[PDB]
Amino acid sequence: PHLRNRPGKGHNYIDGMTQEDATCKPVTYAGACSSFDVLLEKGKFPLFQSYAHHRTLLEAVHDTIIAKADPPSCDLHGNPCMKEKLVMKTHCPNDYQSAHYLNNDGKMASVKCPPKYELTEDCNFCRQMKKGSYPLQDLFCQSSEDDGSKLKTKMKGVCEVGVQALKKCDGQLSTAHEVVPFAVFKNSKKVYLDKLDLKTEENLLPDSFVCFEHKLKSFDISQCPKIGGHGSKKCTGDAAFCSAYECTAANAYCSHANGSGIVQIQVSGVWKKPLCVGYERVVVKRELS
Ligand SMILES: [Au+]
Ligand SMILES: [Au+]
Ligand SMILES: [Au+]
Ligand SMILES: [Au+]
Ligand SMILES: [Au+]
Repeated sequence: PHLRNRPGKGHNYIDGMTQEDATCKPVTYAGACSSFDVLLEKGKFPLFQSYAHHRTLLEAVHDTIIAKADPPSCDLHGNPCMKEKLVMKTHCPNDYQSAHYLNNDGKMASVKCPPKYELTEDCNFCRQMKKGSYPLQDLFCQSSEDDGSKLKTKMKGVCEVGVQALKKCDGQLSTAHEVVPFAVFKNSKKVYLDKLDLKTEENLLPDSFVCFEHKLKSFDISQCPKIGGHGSKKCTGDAAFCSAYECTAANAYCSHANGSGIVQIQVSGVWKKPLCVGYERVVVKRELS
């Protein structure tokens, strides 16, 4: 229902493809947004839909939360950028020429193709037959100030995960395409995990609200007066809204988004506030004996 009104600003456009951004940036209830509406089909991206009113990878990038890699794009024996992409097993639909993902360093990298050249299904090459990036991995993002300087990937008897060789091993091994949970913190690289311990801490911050749900349009909650605040508009809402912001009865209606709040992860017993958290099918070599 109220899932297509994004938090923050709501830009779901890639810096490369800026053509169709009248409806894809800033989203709202329009319909035409190739980089966002592909996250809303039930069954696809099960993690993002679970935390729907958080930010996608593109939104965090242009909400300045997540940075971009020094080769922000990569064309198509091949470029050294591909080493990271070849370890993850993804599936791009047809008629896509770009696709974004979270780098090893925690930045957002893209995979670009010439204009009429679409991406292969595996998203590793360019072939022939819209204007928007297909999110490769299922994730959501949030603004966080937790330091991840010491946090690294530690997994149960795993020799290599993704592009990360945790330990040097010459033993009898086991290779598989496994979907591994990962998270990104401020001063940390990607941290792959064995189990995914996500817990939300709900609150009353402006990102926990969806607005203009009566008479559809998106409203900026910033325009609503808080109690005693200055305002410049006249909002109304649920009990949660009318506890922090002053209400009447009616320039907009503001409710609370279920699950919206600061979400912490557990990494090796410690609980830290991550920037992004997601799922990724990568090559995993586990030790035996
Ligand atoms: Au933007
Ligand atoms: Au959420
Ligand atoms: Au080659
Ligand atoms: Au492109
Ligand atoms: Au396999």
